[PDB]
Parts: sequence; structure tokens; C-alpha cells
Amino acid sequence: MQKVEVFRIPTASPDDISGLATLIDSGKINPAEIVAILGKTEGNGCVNDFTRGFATQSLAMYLAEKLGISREEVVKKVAFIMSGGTEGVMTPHITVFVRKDVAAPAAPGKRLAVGVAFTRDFLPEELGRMEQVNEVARAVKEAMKDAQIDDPRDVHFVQIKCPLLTAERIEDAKRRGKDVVVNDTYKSMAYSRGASALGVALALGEISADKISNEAICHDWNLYSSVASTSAGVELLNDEIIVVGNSTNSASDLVIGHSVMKDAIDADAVRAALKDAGIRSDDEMDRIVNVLAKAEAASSGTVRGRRNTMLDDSDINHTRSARAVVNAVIASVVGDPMVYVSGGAEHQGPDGGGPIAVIARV
Amino acid sequence: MQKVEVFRIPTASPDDISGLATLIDSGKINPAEIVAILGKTEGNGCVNDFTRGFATQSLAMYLAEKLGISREEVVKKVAFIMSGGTEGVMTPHITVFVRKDVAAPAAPGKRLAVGVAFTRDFLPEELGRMEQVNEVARAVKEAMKDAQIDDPRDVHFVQIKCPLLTAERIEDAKRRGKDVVVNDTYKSMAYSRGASALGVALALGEISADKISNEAICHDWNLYSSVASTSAGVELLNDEIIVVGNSTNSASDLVIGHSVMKDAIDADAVRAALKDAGIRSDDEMDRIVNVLAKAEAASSGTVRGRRNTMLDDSDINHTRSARAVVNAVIASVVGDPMVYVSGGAEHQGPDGGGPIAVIARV
Amino acid sequence: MQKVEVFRIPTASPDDISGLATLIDSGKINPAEIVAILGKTEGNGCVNDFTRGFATQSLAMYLAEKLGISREEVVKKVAFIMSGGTEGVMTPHITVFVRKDVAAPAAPGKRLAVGVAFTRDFLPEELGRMEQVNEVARAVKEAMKDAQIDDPRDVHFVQIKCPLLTAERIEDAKRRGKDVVVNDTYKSMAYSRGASALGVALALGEISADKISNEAICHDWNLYSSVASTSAGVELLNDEIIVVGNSTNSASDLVIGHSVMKDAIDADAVRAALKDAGIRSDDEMDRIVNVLAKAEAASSGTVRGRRNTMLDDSDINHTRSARAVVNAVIASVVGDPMVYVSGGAEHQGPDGGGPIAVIARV
Amino acid sequence: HMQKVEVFRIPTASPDDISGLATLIDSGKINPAEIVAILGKTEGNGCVNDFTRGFATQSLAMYLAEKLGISREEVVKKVAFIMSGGTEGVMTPHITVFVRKDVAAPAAPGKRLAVGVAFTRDFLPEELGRMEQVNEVARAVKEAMKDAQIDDPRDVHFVQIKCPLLTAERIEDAKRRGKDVVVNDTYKSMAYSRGASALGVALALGEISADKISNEAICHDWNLYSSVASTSAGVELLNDEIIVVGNSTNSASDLVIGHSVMKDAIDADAVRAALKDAGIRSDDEMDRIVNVLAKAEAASSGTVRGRRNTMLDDSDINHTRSARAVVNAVIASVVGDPMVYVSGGAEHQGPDGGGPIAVIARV
Ligand SMILES: [Ca+2]
Ligand SMILES: [Ca+2]
Ligand SMILES: [Ca+2]
Ligand SMILES: [Ca+2]
Ligand SMILES: [Ca+2]
Ligand SMILES: [Ca+2]
Ligand SMILES: [Ca+2]
Ligand SMILES: [Ca+2]
Ligand SMILES: [Cl-]
Ligand SMILES: [Cl-]
Ligand SMILES: [Cl-]
Ligand SMILES: [Cl-]
Repeated sequence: MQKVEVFRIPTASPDDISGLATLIDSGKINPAEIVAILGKTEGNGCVNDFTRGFATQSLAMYLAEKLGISREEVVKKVAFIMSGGTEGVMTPHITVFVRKDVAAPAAPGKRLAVGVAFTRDFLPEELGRMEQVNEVARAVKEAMKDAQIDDPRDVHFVQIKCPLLTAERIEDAKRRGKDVVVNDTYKSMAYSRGASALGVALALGEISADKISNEAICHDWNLYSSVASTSAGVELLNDEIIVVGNSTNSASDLVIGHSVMKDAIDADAVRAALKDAGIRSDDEMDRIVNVLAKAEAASSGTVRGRRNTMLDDSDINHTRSARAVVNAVIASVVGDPMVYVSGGAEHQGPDGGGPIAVIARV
Repeated sequence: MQKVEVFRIPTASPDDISGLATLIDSGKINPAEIVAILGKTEGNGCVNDFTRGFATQSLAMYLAEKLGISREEVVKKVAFIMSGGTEGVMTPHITVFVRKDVAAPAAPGKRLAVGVAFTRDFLPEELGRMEQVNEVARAVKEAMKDAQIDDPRDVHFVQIKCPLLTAERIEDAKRRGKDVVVNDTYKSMAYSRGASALGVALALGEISADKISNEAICHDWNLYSSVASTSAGVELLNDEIIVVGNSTNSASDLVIGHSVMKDAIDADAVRAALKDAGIRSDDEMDRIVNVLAKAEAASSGTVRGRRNTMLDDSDINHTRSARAVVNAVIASVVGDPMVYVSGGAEHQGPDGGGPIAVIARV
Repeated sequence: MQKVEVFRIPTASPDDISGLATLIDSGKINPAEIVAILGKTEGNGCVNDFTRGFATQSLAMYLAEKLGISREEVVKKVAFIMSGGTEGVMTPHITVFVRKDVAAPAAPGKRLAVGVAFTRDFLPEELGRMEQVNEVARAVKEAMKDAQIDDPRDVHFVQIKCPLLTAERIEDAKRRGKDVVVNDTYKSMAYSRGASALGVALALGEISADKISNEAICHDWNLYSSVASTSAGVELLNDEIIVVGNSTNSASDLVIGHSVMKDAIDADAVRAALKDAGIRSDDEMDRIVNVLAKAEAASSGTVRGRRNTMLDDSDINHTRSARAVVNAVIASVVGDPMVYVSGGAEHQGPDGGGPIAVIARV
Repeated sequence: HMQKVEVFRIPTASPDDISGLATLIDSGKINPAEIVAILGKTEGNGCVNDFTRGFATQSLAMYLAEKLGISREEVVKKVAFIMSGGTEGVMTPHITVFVRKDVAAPAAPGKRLAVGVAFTRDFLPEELGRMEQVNEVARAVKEAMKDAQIDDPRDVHFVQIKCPLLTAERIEDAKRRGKDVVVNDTYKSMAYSRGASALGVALALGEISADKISNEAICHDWNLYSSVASTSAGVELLNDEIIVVGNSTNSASDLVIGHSVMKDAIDADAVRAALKDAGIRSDDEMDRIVNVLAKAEAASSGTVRGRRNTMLDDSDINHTRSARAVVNAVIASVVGDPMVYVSGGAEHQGPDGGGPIAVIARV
């Protein structure tokens, strides 16, 4: 029996560890039981966002000191997934996952379970291609076993951090005689997100393997996962996976549920995800621990038939706009802008939409 | 008796007059009866946004050929208020106000009424100061009379276009030995917006004159109008005013209602403005002609106690972010992102909030 | 006897026609003799830059009334070539090319001359391929004849407006069951610019015909023109070619010379272009009429072995940065940032460089 | 005992990249205990929300702490870390590492490179942009001069400073204590902190008389400026860190520093003059450059040599980003290398629209 506790912690800057330290110093968190930290950091969330790496370095430094181990050991032990971009009213914060073994009686209900797995590092020419899909799928299965979830229907959110391309890395690949999937560094984020998402879909049985090929990645939007949430960053060269679902072997006082936003203003889907996590009315919103969602600009350039400029705006990249919009929609339903919204939902929900999960107290 | 008709028209680009031309060619709009056009244009909505002037030039040129008068005569006759910034999912469009005297009977109930007034041009050193406040107040009272509205309680939205400062204008003021209200081009938009808004509050009796001074402008956030909506532009040197309310002397089949968003995620206020316009349920949402709202970053840097980076972000100006947020919130309630949202709400609703009006079919 | 006059005119805004009006009112410019207007407009010079069309509309309106013809016809009579993006210290301005016939003898030598020619309309499947390269080469040789320029070594600047692919133009090629060179409209602008530039290089003997194939277009960057300056347009279906050079049979009081910037900080090329235009010392800089250059971010992500962030910067489009740098380098040599630096330099100078022409008084 | 300053300009791959510094320490070329200052160009936006500055300092402090066997806190008390964000245009991210060795050699003939470092006390938020910051910076500049063994302020050629800014939380702290701040805006507070710090340099070096400086002059009287001050603001510190760089008759350095002042953003003549002042008389001698260090800014007039630009009107790109791109490009066009230090925002640093420019060169 394992019990998962989840702490959503406001942050003052990317390197702010004070909220986590307060929970450790008060005895609410044993640092040795932390298994994953999922952050919203306030950089631009795109290629040249160094707040993600700054936040991970700061958390790993702090935990290494608290645990008496090296930073390298902390990064091998704990998943650090930092999603940049806190546009609009979205509030920077970290969500800390704590897992402990407990001797507790079995109960009929399934309760929150979390699992973690890491892939090998990828060469730049593997991003957005079948090697990334297949390695991610293996890691997702590994993380499910870590979460003691055997039925993929009980997986409600699979959070992934994945790499991207920079000009220097594209040049390194070229020197080795290799072509990368795309030469635009911003677009490279989409291919890494999309290949990683398809790996989730493959692992969970949402899509059969014979449908996935290099040619389909970031092209066939009818191929998608309903629970994958992927996020790209300059600060890592592999994929990190957090599987979140419900398990019969869990003693948690939390559950997770989810829905899929059909488009960026689909407040009905927010309410559906809340209801799936056991929150039946506005009066029960106080049981939210966090809301986690993917947002994107639709390839059509429209929302319910209405044109917008997200794909056209050379001044502001579209994943920034999408995060602002979907965080605002969620905030207006739950009354709190301190929720997790990540942009770029290639093969995550339909084109223009994305998965949305809610972790709630029972 | 005056009859007011309002046409919300999607646009393909700032210079797109095709939707208006279709309505004119079909006889649905007599172009001599246009009194005002309120646009959302897809520039950045800040200082160097030339889509506002591009849209006005294109409309004035089109109408001048249709009316057989000069472009200069068109701009003397018709209010052209172009609000730039179509961030997030906000859809570019124009709202065309048609007004005509009619021989019609007096039916019980007040109906939509519209009035228009222009101020004199301002020197750069008059923006953000009492000269602009007092001259705007005079014009608002004049526009109320044009609308045949006696009671300020029947005024529901006062839309204003006002000037700003460029570097060249500031330097010229310096050469003339005059100090401007602020030496920052972007911040001059806030002072022009704020002084114009206080001109509205003064005219409508929302604030007594003895509380307004140069020192209060963009400083005393307890002073605000609940119906003022102001928008700044490089493309004009005066203020243009549209007063919108309801009158006993209106033969319109439309009504306007309003509320005030207490902050950027106040969906309750959107529903309240809908109800005030006679839209009592989701099934009646199709009676919306348009929704018009002001949005802004709160000076505290927070929403409901939660930090955001709108005031810190040197890459994206905060009025851009506020527009994306509040449009998304409105879009999630009414199911349509083609609504008017303008950013920067100094003395327009409380600090961090802004007025929101709904024009609806009866 | 051909005589070309060239007027570089500072502008206060995209719609500012006052400087051109002053020259027409004084009689220095007969508007019927204007053949082309090359503009630097202060929008972002990227996808959503409406200052280009705003400037053209304002000039077309003003000239339409001076010439007594419609705006549609003046746009066919005069080549309006608007390059957005005035980053760094680059000063917005327009350059007006006047072509007239004079009763004078030939100046003792070679003097400025312009020639114009047009290709056939290109089917969508032909854009960015040998059909466009070969047809442009033909039209360049015709424009040289029109300019009375026999030696291709006397051609120093070839402005080309070339087409692009749209969704319907691609859906027309697939309706005919054909394949276009690339699927998206944006990348098609690169292929159109590049094929047009190689057509110049082929027409002038800058490269050998047997080096150009479909496979080499936008691939073999060792192939390039030293004088071509190409830009894509949404309206035209063919290539509009303007050859600028020096003819033995000209009465112009101006000459043109050029060089090629090897990279973005090649001040040596700026000085060499000045010297080719007959400016031999700092004391003769006031003879410059304009400098016309292309800027480009090097695909390697490095300049003279030094990394930069242009291709990794998600906040600022790399073409904006390249224009700022190249303008500043030229300004550091000539003491004047009011020069024409444009982007989109495929096969125009080497990768990361671009042509640079100087028009000077004799 | 004899000071010998060595200066290493090291390309970086990212803000947290310590590899080039590590290569020099591992080879024995740098004794890490002799590092006195590191001046960085980091590739964030160089404006308010640039966290590459703190990321770079944290990464260097954690690396050096481990090499020296001391805590990160001790490293930051011993070594100046001045990270200037913003690497626009072709400007190449890099760090410049100042090493002060104690050598068993006489002083070299004449005057050779000398460096001194001093830290001010922390400033209360209501002191930024005001005389308290000016006077305290002036005291620190005089202390750093004596650390450098530079007697004559004419032999100071560049004074590099990192200074604080106002956050919303610091403004609220001041208000809770009954104090008002110089300006209620973080971005503008950077200008005031930069400008007051630069006037402290001017006062310490005798470039401006004390009776010309008052709170009302700061960021208003642009006729008042230092010709060697270079100041840079950020969120990660509450004091000013000062590096004085000049030439001393008590130095064994194989380097010298010279400077000029750019009158405007395209003043290549000033770049050449700074080169000549550092002993570089011809183009072939450019290979003697160790680094070029300069301040850039958008002129308040909105023009350069009578020509309008959009820097101050451009709401998409802050003007300090544009100024850095321009002045780096101008310097790179002269010296053939974009890996030079250019910092934006030059209040009371050279005239309005210009800024000091210094060259460290091998002899
Ligand atoms: Ca159970
Ligand atoms: Ca999706
Ligand atoms: Ca009635
Ligand atoms: Ca800004
Ligand atoms: Ca307000
Ligand atoms: Ca090129
Ligand atoms: Ca803060
Ligand atoms: Ca200065
Ligand atoms: Cl919905
Ligand atoms: Cl008055
Ligand atoms: Cl480019
Ligand atoms: Cl110069």
C-alpha cells in the first residue's frame, strides 16, 4: 500500500524554494518521500526559457543538501518537470508529489497513485521521430508499474518533459551527417511534444502501433492521447514521465479525474473534469488540489468558427497565447488562476484542444 | 423617436470593408445613417499600432465614395473608434451603429439609444491632466443629449478613443518648454485613458468635481466610472465619445445592460451584464449583438491573492495580456470570442476590474 | 535620352505622404514619371505587418488623385515595394524612382539607368522550380535591354516582386493532381524568392546554368546572386523585375555600385560598395542617395565563429534582429541610419550575408 | 608582493555553462582562489524579468564553492558576480574573468592593468535612485581604487557596477515603513538605480562636483555624466558591486586598459579612439583585444544624427534591447568580433544616447 500526498505551492521566482522548505521544516513533507515536482515557471515557455533549468537546479541543490546526497543523485531519484510560461493571470507555482509506504487496510475505492520513469537521452535527429515515440512508450509502461496501475483506463494524466532543438544542436547533428526533423527551433518543440504524446497513446492502447509512423507525427491530428500532457525544454536531453491515476493499492485521500477540452474555451470540459474527480458543484471547489491542462492554437486559426491571430502573430508565439487563454477559462470556473496550464497540444486531445485533469480531496 | 440598429461584422484584416459593403448593398444599412463604428483591429493595441489608423482610413475612404462626400467630411460626421489588440482567441470585427429619426409610436419600456461627440484636439502637455478631464466631461454631456438620455442612470457604456504621446511629441513638448504628464510612450496611454475615464465619471455624476485633480489621475483608484471604456491611439489628437444607453424616446428593438467585473476572472459579472440586458438563460444567448468590456492588470500584481507577471513581463505589455484573459473569460460564458475587449482600465471600474456591457435583441 | 532621378524621403508614419507631396508641389517630381517606390515601413516586417499595406494604400490614394486615375490603376502603374521592419536605429523612409526622357546629350560615361520587365503568370506547380528560374532570367535580360545596359557587369541592383502559394492555389494544383514545391505558404515565399534570385544570377552570368536544378533551389547556398533583391507578394501571379544599373547612354546625374556582405558585420563590403559607387572618402558621404542591402541570420547560428541567439530567441523573430544589425553596421560606416535593409535573402549573397548597393550623386 | 591582473574572455553555451572556466582552472591557467570578479553577458532579455542573470551567478558560485572548498555564501562575499543580461543582435554570450595574482616580479614599466573590487552596504528600497545610493557608491569606488593601487582617477578607465532594482514586494515594504520610493515601476527603477550609481562614480572620480548632484538631478540633468561608469541592474542583489579597472604604476600585468565615450549609438570613431587609447594603433593589432566593454542606450530625443527611429515607440521590443543590438553590431563591425560586452541603459554614463567604451588589450 502506498499513499500519495500532493502539495501545490506558490512561488515568488523560479529559484524560490521557500514554500517547499516551510512544508519540510513544519514536518508536513519528509524530503526523502518526494518523487516528482511539476512546476509552472515564469520564463517565456519557449526555446530560450532558462527559468525551467534555474528552477530545477535550485530545487535539486536544496533537496541534495536536505537529503545529504549529491545533486546528481537527486536528479536520478526525483522527476523535475518545469513547464515555462505563466502568461495572463497564471500564477507561478510548483506541485510536489510525495509517496510513502503505509500499512493501511484495503478499501473498495481506487485512490491517487503516481509513478515515475525516465528515458535515455535522445540524439537531436531522434526528436519528433519513432525512436522518441517508442522509448517514451516503454517508459510510460514502466511508470505505470511504478504507480501500481495495471488498467490504462485508470490513468488520468501522463505528464512528460521532453527535449528540443537549438541552432547549436542542429549544427552538431549536421556535423555528424544527420538531418533533424525540423530546422526551426520553436517548431522542434512541437515535434518533441507530439512524438512524446504519441508514445503515451501507444503505451496506453489509445492508438495501435500500426497507425504511428514518422510521416504521421505532427500531421495526422486524428491520432491523439486523451491524457498525455507534454512539455519541452532546453534544460534536458531525455524524456521524464509522471503517470498519475487511481489504484486499488493506494491509501491516498486524493483522487484524479479528467476530461478533454474540445477547444480553448470549453468550460464544459473543465466542469466535466471536476465532476470526474468527485467535485459536483461550485460549493465543493475547495477540494481542488490542482487542475492540470493542455492548451493550444487550433491549426484552422479559428475557435467555433471565429478567426483569431494566434498563428499569425510574429510578436507573441502561439503557445504563449494559448496558455493565457486556457488558464483564464479554467480560472474563471474554479476561481483561482494558480493552476497548471501547458501550451502546445500536438496529439494531446483533438486539434485545438487538450486533456484536463483534476486532483481533488475525497 | 430615434431607432438604433447595431451590426457586429467579422473582419478579415484591418482594411476589410467587405462585410459592411454586403450589408449596404443589400439595403440593410443606409450608409448615411451610420453614426459610429467601434472596431477591434489586429495590431498590438499599444503605441506603435497602425492597424487602428489603417482601419479608419479604409472605412472613411469606403464611406466617402458611397456617400459622395470627402473623407474629411466622413470623419467629421462618423465616430471611428478602433481598439487595437486582438490577443488570445479574440476575433477582429467592427460594430456599426446605425441611427435614424423615425415616425413611430411610443411603446412602454426604454430601448437602445446612442449619442456621439468629439472634443477639441489636445496639446501633448494636456493629456492626462484636468484639461482633458474637463473637456471630455463636456463632450460626454453633449453626447448624452445627442442620445436623448436625460438620466445618467440610463447610460450603460461610454466608449472613448483618446490620444497618446510618442517620442517625437514628447521631444517637441520639451523643445517648447513644456513638461508632459509622463515621459514614457506606453504609460502615456494610461494617463490619457484615465483622465478621459474621469471625465466620464464627472459628467455622469459618479464622482464629484472636488475629488478630481491632476494628482489623483492614475493614482486614486477609489475614483472610477462604472460605464467608462477608453482606448488610446496614435491616429488622433482629440477624444471621440460614443454614449450608449436606453431612452424612452427610442424605437430600437435592442437594449443595453451592464455590470462591472470586479477582477479579470469575474465570470459572475459577465452573467450579470447578460441578465441586465434581458438574457436570462443560456438558450437566450443568441440575442447577443455584442459584449463590450474593459480589462486590466491590477496594480497589486495579483488576482484573488495569486501573483501574476503581467506587470513584470518586459516581453509582453500588460494590456495585451489583460485583453487575452478577459476575452477568454467572456468567450467561455457566451461561447463566442468575437466580443469587444479593450485593455487598460484606469478609473474604469475598480483597480483590476472594468465595466462590461451587453447589447441584446429584445 | 533616359534620365533617372531618385528621392530618399524621411517619413513620420506609414501613411505619411507629406515629403513626397512637397517634392511634387515644388515641381521636382512629376508624378506621372514615378516608376517605383521602395519603402521601409515601421511595422514588424514579419507575418502580421500591416504597415506595408497601409503605406501602399496611402501612397496609392494620394497619387491616384494627382494622376486622375483609380487606386487600382496606380498600383499597376507604379511598383510599390514595401519592406517592413525598422529595427534598431533604422529610420522609416521611402525611396522614389523617377524615369524620364530629357533633351540632353549623354553624360561622359555610364550613368544610372532603370529597366522593367514582367514574366508570364506562373502556375502553382511551377513556383520555386526551374520554370520560374528560367522565365525570370529571360525577363532580366529584357529589362537590361529596356535600360540600355549591354554589359551584365553594369547591373548593380535587381528588385523583383515574386508570387507565393496560397491554400486555394495549392488546392488548384491538387485539383489538377499536381505537387507544389512545398505545402505551406510561408516556406513557399522562400522558394519563390530563391528561384527568382537564381534567375537573376543565371541571366547575368553570376553562376553557370548547369549548376541550377530543382534540387539546388534553397539547398545549394553556394549559388547566389550579388545584385538580386527579391520579395514575395500575395497579389501577383508573375515576377515583376526592375533592373538598376549604369548605361553608356544615360543623362542621369547619379550612378550605382555594389558589393556583397559576406556576413552581418561586413563593414568592408559597405566601404567597397561605396567605392564602387564613386564615394572614396568620408568627406563624400553626403553624395549617398540611398544604400540598399539584404540582411539574414546565418543558418549556422554563428558569425565569425561566435554564437548568437537569433535562431533560438523565441521573443524576437530572427529576421528582425538581422535587419537591426545590418542597418547598424551600414550606419556606422555612412553616418546615417536612414537606409533600406530588407530580409528574405535566399540565394542573395551567401548564407548569412546579402547584396549591398549604393546609389550616389556624381 | 606585486599585483598581476589576468583577464579571460570565455565563450558560454548557456547561462549556467561553467565549462570554459573549468577548462582554464583544470589546466592550471587560473587559480580559482585568485579570481576577484566575473563580468557576464547572459542571454536573457536584459530587462526586468531576466532570470539568466541569477541563474548564471548561482551556477558560477556553486562551481567555485566546490573548487575552493567554501560555501556558496562565502564565494559571493569574496568574488564580484556582475551578470548583464541581454545578448541581442549578434552579441555573443560570454563571461570575462578577472584574476589578480600576487607575483614575485617587479612592476612592469609605466602603468599596467589594475583591478579593485568593493561592495556597498545593502540599500533600503527608498534609497535607490537617491543621494544615499550616490554617496555610498562614491565611497565604494574610492575603496576599490585603493584596492587597485590606482592613485590618480585619470588612470581609472572603466567602473563596472551591478545595482539593485525595486520589486513590488520591496515597494510595499517601504510603504509599510512609511517611506516612498523614487518611482513606482520596476523597469524605471532600474534606470534610477543605474543613474544614481553612475553619478556616484562621477563624484568619486572628480568628474562632477558634489554640489551639482541632488535627488532632483538624478535621471533628469543629462548634462551630468561619468565618462567611465557602466552600471547594470538586477533583482538578485540588494547592494552595489563595484569593479574599478584602470592602470597602476604598481602592476606586473601584461595588459592595459583605455577608453573613449560614444557620443551616440553609431559612433564608430569612439570605438577606434578607445582602441588607440589601449595601444591598438592599426587593424592588424586588433588581435591584442581581450575584451571591449561599452554602454548603449536609446537617445531621449528619439533620433540618431537627425534621423528618427522607433526604439522609444516600439511596444513589442523594449528600447534597451534594441540599443544593445545596435551598439554591439557597431563595435563588432570595427573589431571583427561580436563577442564583446555591451550593456544597455546609460543614464549619466556618457551623454544622452551614448555611453563609455573601454578596451582591455595585451601589450
Ligand atoms: Ca482502496
Ligand atoms: Ca490537441
Ligand atoms: Ca419603448
Ligand atoms: Ca515592453
Ligand atoms: Ca479599473
Ligand atoms: Ca543570403
Ligand atoms: Ca515580485
Ligand atoms: Ca548616456
Ligand atoms: Cl463550453
Ligand atoms: Cl479645463
Ligand atoms: Cl533572417
Ligand atoms: Cl562615427
